[PDB]
Amino acid sequence: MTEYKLVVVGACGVGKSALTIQLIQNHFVDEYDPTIEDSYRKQVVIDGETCLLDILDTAGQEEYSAMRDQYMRTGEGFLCVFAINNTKSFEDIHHYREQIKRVKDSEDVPMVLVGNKSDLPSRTVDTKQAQDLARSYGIPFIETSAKTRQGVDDAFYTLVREIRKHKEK
Ligand SMILES: CCC(=O)N1CC2(CCN(c3nc(OC4CCN(CC)CC4)nc4c(F)c(-c5c(C)ccc6[nH]ncc56)c(Cl)cc34)CC2)C1
Ligand SMILES: Nc1nc2c(ncn2[C@@H]2O[C@H](COP(=O)(O)OP(=O)(O)O)[C@@H](O)[C@H]2O)c(=O)[nH]1
Ligand SMILES: [Mg+2]
Repeated sequence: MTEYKLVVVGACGVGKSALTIQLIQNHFVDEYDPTIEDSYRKQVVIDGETCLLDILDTAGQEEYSAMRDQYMRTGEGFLCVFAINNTKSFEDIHHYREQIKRVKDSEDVPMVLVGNKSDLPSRTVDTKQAQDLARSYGIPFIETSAKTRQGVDDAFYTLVREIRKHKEK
């Protein structure tokens, strides 16, 4: 069983917890405590390889943490999540990638950009915006809904494949 340390980042309210819970429990939670930051485990077979995913769902404080660095340092892949009806959460992606790059000291970190809440009408971040950003970074963009579960497996499996492509697992 190979292990993969995944870290889910993004602004409050984008659906980091809901996405993780969908993967790890197959249900949609509508009010998961915003103060709970924890690691979760899922056993999945991905391309005939039994994987144990260790998924860190971030929460809490924003100011430069020194132990944030630590878990961020050992994470092998990062889901960068924004919500398509939250323009600021998309803008914040520049900052999350900047910070991930600094800690990993690389422009080549396994990362997937996730645009969540695709089930909601009248998005404020259009697909072109998200594609242009993912293309600039050289990473996949995946649209998700934690509500309907559409794209959830895609997002997490893709990230596992990005980790494999960067390093032997
Ligand atoms: C509602 C509860 C909830 O769901 N959560 C998720 C939550 C975690 C904390 N989070 C962050 N916020 C900001 O900065 C803020 C001011 C500046 N704007 C842009 C100008 C962006 C926002 N920086 C962050 C940051 F740098 C990192 C980070 C990274 C990636 C890598 C190495 C690192 N070492 N140390 C911090 C750090 C991390 Cl992990 C989170 C935030 C806010 C959102 C709280
Ligand atoms: N319509 C819709 N709501 C969502 C989706 N994902 C999360 N939510 C809701 O958005 C709010 C924040 O979700 P949460 O997972 O707590 O976000 P976090 O703060 O990033 O962990 C909650 O009310 C969730 O039920 C989604 O895909 N669609
Ligand atoms: Mg949460």
